[PDB]
Amino acid sequence: GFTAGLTYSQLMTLKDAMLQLDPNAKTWMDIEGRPEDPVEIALYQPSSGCYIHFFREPTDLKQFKQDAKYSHGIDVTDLFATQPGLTSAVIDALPRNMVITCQGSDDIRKLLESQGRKDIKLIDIALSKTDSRKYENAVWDQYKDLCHMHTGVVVEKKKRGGKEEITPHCALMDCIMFDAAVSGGLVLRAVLPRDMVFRTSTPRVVL
Ligand SMILES: [Zn+2]
Repeated sequence: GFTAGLTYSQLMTLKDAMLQLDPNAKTWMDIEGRPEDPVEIALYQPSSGCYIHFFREPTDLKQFKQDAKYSHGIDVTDLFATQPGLTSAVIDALPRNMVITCQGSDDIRKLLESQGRKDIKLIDIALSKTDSRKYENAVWDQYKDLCHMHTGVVVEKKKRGGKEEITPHCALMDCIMFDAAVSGGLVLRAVLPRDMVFRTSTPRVVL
């Protein structure tokens, strides 16, 4: 038995980082991509400002391209360097019986259950679409430097008329804006090291 993808030292570094979480603080979680094949993951604790944020290369390119066009605007080339096994290792390290808050619990439930974490309790805050996006503009304005990965034009599917571009959906900004909507208004600290979420790329001769 073992944790796939990460070597032991990486794993102990992650384990130590994860202990920066307050196990009882309100904790948001949000993902981009389907729960069976997620490409962006974020957890957020407003009280401390602690956030977990990382990415994953998709298994299904076809579905990913649809999601990029209509939801997240992420370019797969920026995902080539992601750390294999990171999603499983992070979720394994979440405190037992932790209470996690989300907007729509269905996808979060599926993802956690696929990791054998049925012990985690979910609160679906169930915001209207409109209510959930009240602080969208404000959040991107203040925190855009925390995520540069949404590079593609994202559009609304329309039956008629002109093209309509929309603001891309980011797991991290989602957490922040759903929390602002709940708290009636709007620093932050990264839990994970940058060299853990992305493997440093280096030159090679193709063999
Ligand atoms: Zn993002």
